[PDB]
Amino acid sequence: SAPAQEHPEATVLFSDIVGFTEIASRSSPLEVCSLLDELYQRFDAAIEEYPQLYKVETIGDAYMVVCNVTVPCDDHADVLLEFALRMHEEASRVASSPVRIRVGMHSGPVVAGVVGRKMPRFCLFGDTVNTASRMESHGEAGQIHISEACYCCLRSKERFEIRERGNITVKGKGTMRTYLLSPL
Amino acid sequence: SAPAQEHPEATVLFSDIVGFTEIASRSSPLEVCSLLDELYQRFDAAIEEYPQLYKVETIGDAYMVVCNVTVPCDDHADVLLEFALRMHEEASRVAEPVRIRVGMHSGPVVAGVVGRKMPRFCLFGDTVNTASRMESHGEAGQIHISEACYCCLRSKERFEIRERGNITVKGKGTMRTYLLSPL
Repeated sequence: SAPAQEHPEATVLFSDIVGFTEIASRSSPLEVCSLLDELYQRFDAAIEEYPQLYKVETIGDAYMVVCNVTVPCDDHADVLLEFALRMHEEASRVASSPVRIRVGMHSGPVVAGVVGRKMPRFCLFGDTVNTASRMESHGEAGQIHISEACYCCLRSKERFEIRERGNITVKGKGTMRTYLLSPL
Repeated sequence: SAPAQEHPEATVLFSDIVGFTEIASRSSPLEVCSLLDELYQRFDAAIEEYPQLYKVETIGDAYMVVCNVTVPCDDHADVLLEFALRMHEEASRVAEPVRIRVGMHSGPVVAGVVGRKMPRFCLFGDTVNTASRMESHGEAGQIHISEACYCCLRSKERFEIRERGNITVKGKGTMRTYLLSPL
């Protein structure tokens, strides 16, 4: 199995259910798990249309997606970002007791490779991955929180319409600029 | 595959490298990654002696182990606490030396498979989230365990567990916790 490689510029997304602990508040844990799995399967079937993208369902419930690590792209930020929008509408296709997500993206260097022996897994590693994770957990319900590194990697700023700025700290650095994007 | 199941009592352990940012900043990402995989292979080698245990190296870098979800194991907190002392040992033979922060908690865990073309064994719930918080809220070079996990421990007397006390834990409110130092 090939060694770990460092992709100089890829775009990583995280997504998470809004009000999950509250939804699980009034449901069985097996009820909420199959609610999680249902939403996962809608993402996996919408991601049929986005081949450049790689996704892993993560411990903690976050859905992760990556672009330009599987296949090269350059266009990655843009393709990933449109998929973010698809995620949002596919989130409302699976109601509960309807479902909203929070999405974060970030662009940067990403190390990828295999860990484990009997039980191997593809691994996505580094500061880019970690920051994209705070992007999502510091982002806004129903919206798409994207970093400055990611905004700039867009090859087609002009058809997305990103006006709202924000910030994020995250504790690992100072304060970075971010952009919000509603999907309405 | 069999559907998801709720296991009414299991123990979950998360481990993290202490000051990873200090290590990464002052060297390369492909190298630090090798540091990480070095550690994992040592964990992965020690854990073959602990067949009750199932491990998962997680997307954020945390090494995660669970007991009583795969093979029935009634002293699941005991076995896993013991493996946590082992992890601290395996960590001190990686380079100076690497230190880890370990956290543990016990409770119900849902387990099942998610995904199709690439299925994943999934461990899900409040117990897993809390165990993770036991790690983030713990202490470098030590093992930090919840009261629930102390309770499930059958052989309280085999470990030098000290009561830490009441700390507040993100999302959880007040929890009573315990520490155990290796060495």
